[PDB]
Amino acid sequence: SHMHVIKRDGRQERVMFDKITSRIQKLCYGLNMDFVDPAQITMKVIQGLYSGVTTVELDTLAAETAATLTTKHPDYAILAARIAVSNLHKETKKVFSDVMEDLYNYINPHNGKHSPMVAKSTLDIVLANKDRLNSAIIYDRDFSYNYFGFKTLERSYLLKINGKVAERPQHMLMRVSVGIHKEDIDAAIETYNLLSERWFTHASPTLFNAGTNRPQLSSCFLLSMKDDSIEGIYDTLKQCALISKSAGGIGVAVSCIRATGSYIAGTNGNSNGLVPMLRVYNNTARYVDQGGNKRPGAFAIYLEPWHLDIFEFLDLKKNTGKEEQRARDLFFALWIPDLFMKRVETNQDWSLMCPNECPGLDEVWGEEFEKLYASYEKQGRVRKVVKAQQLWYAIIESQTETGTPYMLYKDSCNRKSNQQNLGTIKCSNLCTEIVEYTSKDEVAVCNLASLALNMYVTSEHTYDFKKLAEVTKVVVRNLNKIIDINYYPVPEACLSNKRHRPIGIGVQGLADAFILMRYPFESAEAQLLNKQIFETIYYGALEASCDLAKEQGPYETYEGSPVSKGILQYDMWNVTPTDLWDWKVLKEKIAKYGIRNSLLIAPMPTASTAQILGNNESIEPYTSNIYTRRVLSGEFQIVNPHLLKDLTERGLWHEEMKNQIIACNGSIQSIPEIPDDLKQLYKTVWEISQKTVLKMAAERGAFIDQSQSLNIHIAEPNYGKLTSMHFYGWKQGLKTGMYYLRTRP
Amino acid sequence: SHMHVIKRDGRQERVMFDKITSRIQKLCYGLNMDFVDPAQITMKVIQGLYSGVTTVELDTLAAETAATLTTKHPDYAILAARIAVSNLHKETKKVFSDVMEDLYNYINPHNGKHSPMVAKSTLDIVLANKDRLNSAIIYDRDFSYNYFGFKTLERSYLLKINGKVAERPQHMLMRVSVGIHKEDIDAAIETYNLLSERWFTHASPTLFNAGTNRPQLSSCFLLSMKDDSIEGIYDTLKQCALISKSAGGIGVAVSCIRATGSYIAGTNGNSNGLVPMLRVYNNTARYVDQGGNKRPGAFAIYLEPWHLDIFEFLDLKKNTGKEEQRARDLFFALWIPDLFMKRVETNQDWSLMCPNECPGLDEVWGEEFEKLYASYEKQGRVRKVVKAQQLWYAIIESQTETGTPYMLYKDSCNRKSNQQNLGTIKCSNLCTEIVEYTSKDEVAVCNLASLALNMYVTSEHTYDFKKLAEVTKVVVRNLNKIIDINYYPVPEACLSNKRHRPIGIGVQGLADAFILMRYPFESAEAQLLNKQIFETIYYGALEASCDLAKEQGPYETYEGSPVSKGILQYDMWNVTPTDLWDWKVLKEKIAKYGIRNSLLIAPMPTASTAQILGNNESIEPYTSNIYTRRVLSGEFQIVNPHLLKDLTERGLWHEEMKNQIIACNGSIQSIPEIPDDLKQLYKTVWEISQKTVLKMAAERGAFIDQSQSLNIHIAEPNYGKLTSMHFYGWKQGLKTGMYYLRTRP
Ligand SMILES: Nc1ncnc2c1ncn2[C@H]1C[C@H](O)[C@@H](COP(=O)(O)OP(=O)(O)OP(=O)(O)O)O1
Ligand SMILES: Nc1ncnc2c1ncn2[C@H]1C[C@H](O)[C@@H](COP(=O)(O)OP(=O)(O)OP(=O)(O)O)O1
Ligand SMILES: Nc1ncnc2c1ncn2[C@H]1C[C@H](O)[C@@H](COP(=O)(O)OP(=O)(O)OP(=O)(O)O)O1
Ligand SMILES: Nc1ncnc2c1ncn2[C@H]1C[C@H](O)[C@@H](COP(=O)(O)OP(=O)(O)OP(=O)(O)O)O1
Ligand SMILES: Nc1ccn([C@@H]2O[C@H](COP(=O)(O)OP(=O)(O)O)[C@@H](O)[C@H]2O)c(=O)n1
Ligand SMILES: Nc1ccn([C@@H]2O[C@H](COP(=O)(O)OP(=O)(O)O)[C@@H](O)[C@H]2O)c(=O)n1
Ligand SMILES: [Mg+2]
Ligand SMILES: [Mg+2]
Ligand SMILES: [Mg+2]
Ligand SMILES: [Mg+2]
Repeated sequence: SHMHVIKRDGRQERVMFDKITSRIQKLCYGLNMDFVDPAQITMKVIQGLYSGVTTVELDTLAAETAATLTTKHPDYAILAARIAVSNLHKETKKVFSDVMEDLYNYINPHNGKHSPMVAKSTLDIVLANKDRLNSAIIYDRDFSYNYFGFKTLERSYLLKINGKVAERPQHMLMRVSVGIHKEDIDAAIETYNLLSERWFTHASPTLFNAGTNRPQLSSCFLLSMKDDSIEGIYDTLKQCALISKSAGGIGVAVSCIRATGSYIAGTNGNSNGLVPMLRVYNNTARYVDQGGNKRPGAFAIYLEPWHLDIFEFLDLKKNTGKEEQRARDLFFALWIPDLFMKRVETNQDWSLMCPNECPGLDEVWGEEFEKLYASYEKQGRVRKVVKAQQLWYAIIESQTETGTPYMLYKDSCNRKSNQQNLGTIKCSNLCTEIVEYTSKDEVAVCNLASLALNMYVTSEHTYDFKKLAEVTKVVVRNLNKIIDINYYPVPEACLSNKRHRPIGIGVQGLADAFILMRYPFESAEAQLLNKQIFETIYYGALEASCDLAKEQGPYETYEGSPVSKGILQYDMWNVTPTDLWDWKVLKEKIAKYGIRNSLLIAPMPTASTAQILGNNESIEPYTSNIYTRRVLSGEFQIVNPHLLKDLTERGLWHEEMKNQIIACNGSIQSIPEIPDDLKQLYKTVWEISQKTVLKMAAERGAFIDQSQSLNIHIAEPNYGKLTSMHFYGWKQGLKTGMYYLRTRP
Repeated sequence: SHMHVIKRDGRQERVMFDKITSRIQKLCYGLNMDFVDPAQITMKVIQGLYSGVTTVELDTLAAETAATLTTKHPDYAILAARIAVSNLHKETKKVFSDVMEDLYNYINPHNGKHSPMVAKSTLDIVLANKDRLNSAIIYDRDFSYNYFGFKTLERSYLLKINGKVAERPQHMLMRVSVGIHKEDIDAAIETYNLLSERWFTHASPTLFNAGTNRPQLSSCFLLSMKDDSIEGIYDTLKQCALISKSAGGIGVAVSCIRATGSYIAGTNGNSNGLVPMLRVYNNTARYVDQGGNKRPGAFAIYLEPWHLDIFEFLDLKKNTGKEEQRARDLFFALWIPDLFMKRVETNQDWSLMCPNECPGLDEVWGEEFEKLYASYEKQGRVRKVVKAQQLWYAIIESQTETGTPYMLYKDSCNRKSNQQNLGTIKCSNLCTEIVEYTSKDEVAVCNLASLALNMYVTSEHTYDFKKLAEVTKVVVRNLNKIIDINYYPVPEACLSNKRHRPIGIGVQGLADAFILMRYPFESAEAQLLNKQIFETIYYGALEASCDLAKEQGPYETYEGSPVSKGILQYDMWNVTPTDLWDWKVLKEKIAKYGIRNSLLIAPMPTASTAQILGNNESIEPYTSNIYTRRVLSGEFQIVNPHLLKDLTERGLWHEEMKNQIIACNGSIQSIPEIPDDLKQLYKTVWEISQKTVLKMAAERGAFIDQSQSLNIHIAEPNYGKLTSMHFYGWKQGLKTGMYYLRTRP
């Protein structure tokens, strides 16, 4: 008949338009009514309406229209967040316990199987404790997310039932706290309130599988080859298949595979090298997706540069060429020793050999690698001799073209790690921050936890240090409770992760801490500031693991580590820390009790986590002050809201200032309406000299017991800033030369 | 200095040209000197000579030039064979024993490893018995190969040392007879003389690895999936990797993998189907090569047509489209039941379902499959309904475009096999002749042995039957000795191949037996003839396995088979055999002693084996009377030498008759110089109606206890001859509808 809409109860009515403005103005309380205008939003919604429309599409399109209108006044972000979050909170259930009973009592709607979303012990903990725990949840905190962080949180992370999302966000975060803190409830309420107050957040597989039926909370996996045979290659392929099933990240050390042309004693033939093998890993990276297709399964391939197939390895992730000689859905990385640095330095030659001819090489680092490599370089057992600057030119061609390979430094990582007593660290994970020991028997597993920073900044614009160590103590107790609950997908993972027991802590949003502390990025108080911050994080981490080892005893391989010898991570950098803390009593209690976890700190990139909480990616500056937004039918420009927060107060903001920053791509310094302080507080990273950031990485990574991601931003391809940049990173002592060479077009 | 050639001792001399004609005329004894001309060969050799040439290149180019001059007179084939074979027999050693000591005493020339070419027990058998066995070898038989068969035999099959071939052909065939007949010598000399007199030959992995260090003599491997999980898929991928390492042929039953969109209870997602999985098997088929790169590892993928992904499965081996939706280095095949035949027959509908929804389907054949498929077709549990002639049109589009898929008939194979007591035969091998039971526990392995035919034709033009059964007895004793010596690459292979113990016998060159018996291909004595031949082969095979079971007892699962119930293979076809033999006493001795091997006869294609011995491919007619030859710088036309043998006697051959058959592509029937008998004795297969060949396949395959290859030759794409051809093959009862749709351009 007429234009009827399908009202959410399931019924239909006539189109009465004042229900829209009746609802929006109800959801506009507490905003600037001088620019909050329900009529424009209603008008663009009615531009899209038709007959027979479910009303949840009208609320979705209402929040979408408010998100597109956010450019006119910044309160429409708060409005659009209230529209989407109110749309969800009207939909699903109020009580957490009946949601959990609905998830456990799930039935596959065409197979009849009692196929739960949560394990029965999780439901046991909930139903035994629902009275305190339903009282602990606070739904006032769900209106605190950004809109785009809420849509990113909704599209993939909330547990769905037949396509309809059936979890509020506090149901997910309380589900995580039950999923980790099993027996105890006080830790679940301190962990819940410290969690939902957005102080720290766990990693994404923890948000996937906390308390579910297959609890695989880990996110870091480091695998090396079992053998240089078909059985080793395909058994390693099997382990990468299972681990990439249970939503992990896999970095593979592929150093020990014989090269093209070496003799095969079994079938009297010659090998074809690494290129079809890594092509098999290419199709495996396409087939298995992490979890329920939530993100594609990605593999890192690490190769040391002395291997003979290095040129076809570097020409492998490209765009042109034959298709059968490209494997472009992987991530390639070079695990470079100091000798290739020295031979590129003085234009000498370089010996590409085959690890069947020269066996047992990648397990040897430093001066011993110099002696063994020189002794094989003497005997003439090598196969090819290439001038080192030619291969360096090939590396800069590959990084210039695609950004791959990554570059890590072998002797720097093997020298400055707490797992020296085990052997030689072969590889690292996909995002190049977990530097741990791998073997044929031990497959390295590490857990993650990302602390935010800008929630700690007080109103005095003086940073809070004493809170940060305290939350770090709660985090270390969380991860150390994670390691003993996790279900490892392969049997080699449990022995490594329970013998050595590592954790991982990484912060996100350093640029917001600098803006809210009101310092320039290349100032003196910034370089003092991050140094003091990671002294606080590192100190509180060591105090927390000390207080755990006082209660459960240290890990199984402690005596032999340099921490048992008193050398902490900063002395391996030979940098005495500041007088901000008391390190003597810390080293006394460590010398009397040990520590519980081997490796502690690890700055991860946190793309998706910082996408949720609105912070910037972990430590880098803003890419531009204008950042785009992916909206259906609108992909548009939103300025940095801290910059806009200062501009509305300083008066220089007007109705075309956005258009004034369109034609400069974030560069606010070219405009004549300038207080000449925003040019220091809001430096575009393209307008930031990279070597100051590298010095800041030398200080901060000098207070980190693992590596850290390092997105290199360079506007134009030039070999001097690249070559001097990598050599400068090697001279400062960094464990990671690069993670991406990013060139803006 | 001057033009010096490097004489084979390693020295150098001046170019003296009468050494060439001094040698060729020495190697021309016994030929037609009216057309044997050393001066033309010498002239074209000296066209290629230069300074500093090793003289073995001069003999190689001499045999090559004689091979190109063979068109002028057929004795230059005998000449070129004598040149190449004399070139090899001047080179390597005369004594077999010192060759074997050289192979076992091999050392890798840059690793020092005593890496043998033969096992130490083989050398023990040789050195304990070298006195009789060096006397048994006859080097007069090496001048009996064709030239192109000798070059094909030399480039890949003779065991090389550092690129230089160090085996005479009788060294290889005697190496095979030592490699099979281990303790006994009389069987090695009867097997050697019956072998090197070119009566029968083993399969190609037997020629690869007889008596070597990794004895993997088998050539047929049938694998099904362990599980519909990641562990089953990648464990099956591991087994296909090891088996394709040790030079086997792998056919995989991929029926039991869930389709696109089905729910995954582990990670709450949906599967992507079969297309990326078979893309992973595509790169695995590219990476692992069979043996020492001797032929590329190929996989067969069998799918039953009721699976939901059947359309993307059929559009998968093509040329155009996106690259990520194609897997073209595989071989695809449909395992069709009778219901798709009946629904295509009467234009009805067809139910594409998912084997997670409808479990346990491919293990059910015939009327029970009709009942179970109708019961799932009733409940509405199916997912798609497609008109059957549409999918049949897609099949004819795929076979028309590339020739894949193959077509096998499920109920026909499950009904007419001796392994009915085990369960349901899921799949078959790559070349579609081995129809055996596969399981999660039993991986099917079958050995092969190809008998030639035209060596049996006596001078009376009456075929020898009593010899053929006798050589068949020697063959069955050979293969039954092969099964107990073989080293299976996976542990599931040994249990199947020792419980059920199958063998495989296939003949090659039926067209030569018809020409040497002087009958037309579509005559009456041809259809009588092959029927009598396979009654002889089948009878002698059953008598041989009976006489083995009289001595060792039948296999472990005999009682339950229809042979124990007295029904042989011909009664499953309901065709009483001829009165050529005595079947009553055979069935009495089988009824009193059983048989040793379950399945016996299997016509394989034998591309490479018939390429060696000069026979035609197994049972098909000649593709054309003119067949080309691959020669370096000359790829030219040589007529069928039996046709030429009749033409030089009947006088109609002249110096331009080749040019008269150029413009007709083998069709000798269009020329006016015709005795009108060669038009019957030498029918081009494009000039042969296919349904007579299908009737001949109904008779011959009615006397075969497994399937047989069937190369379908049709000159133009037409749907009536295709559709009526497959339906005609289903009406005759054949186990294999097609193996290739070949269209000449
Ligand atoms: N009769 C209507 N015609 C057109 N749009 C409507 C109508 N009623 C509501 N809408 C719009 C207003 C909102 O933008 C959106 C959702 O309305 P909403 O009131 O929340 O559904 P609902 O009526 O079931 O919720 P509730 O019953 O709790 O009020 O649909
Ligand atoms: N058929 C093959 N095709 C391509 N590569 C192969 C093949 N077989 C082996 N390889 C590669 C895989 C490994 O990188 C390497 C050695 O495999 P492996 O099984 O250890 O050889 P092997 O043990 O039979 O001889 P070796 O003793 O020299 O290692 O050669
Ligand atoms: N001096 C020569 N100059 C050019 N070609 C030669 C010369 N001698 C021989 N040839 C050709 C003739 C043959 O086609 C080919 C091989 O000759 P061949 O006699 O078999 O080498 P060889 O002399 O070492 O063998 P052998 O010592 O047993 O006689 O080279
Ligand atoms: N991450 C993935 N990406 C793509 N396909 C997958 C993935 N995980 C599983 N599959 C496919 C492979 C199999 O065809 C199918 C079932 O695998 P399987 O391990 O049995 O699932 P599961 O056991 O965890 O859940 P279920 O009990 O329903 O099988 O799903
Ligand atoms: N595309 C990606 C990126 C990271 N990761 C894994 O997640 C870890 C940290 O990356 P991250 O914190 O940015 O991942 P998110 O938590 O943001 O999803 C890495 O060590 C990888 O193991 C992944 O599996 N897939
Ligand atoms: N390209 C091929 C052809 C056949 N084969 C295997 O060899 C068996 C018989 O084929 P064939 O007799 O033509 O092989 P050859 O002996 O001629 O080399 C088949 O069952 C396959 O298992 C193979 O592995 N690769
Ligand atoms: Mg309403
Ligand atoms: Mg080996
Ligand atoms: Mg000579
Ligand atoms: Mg499963």
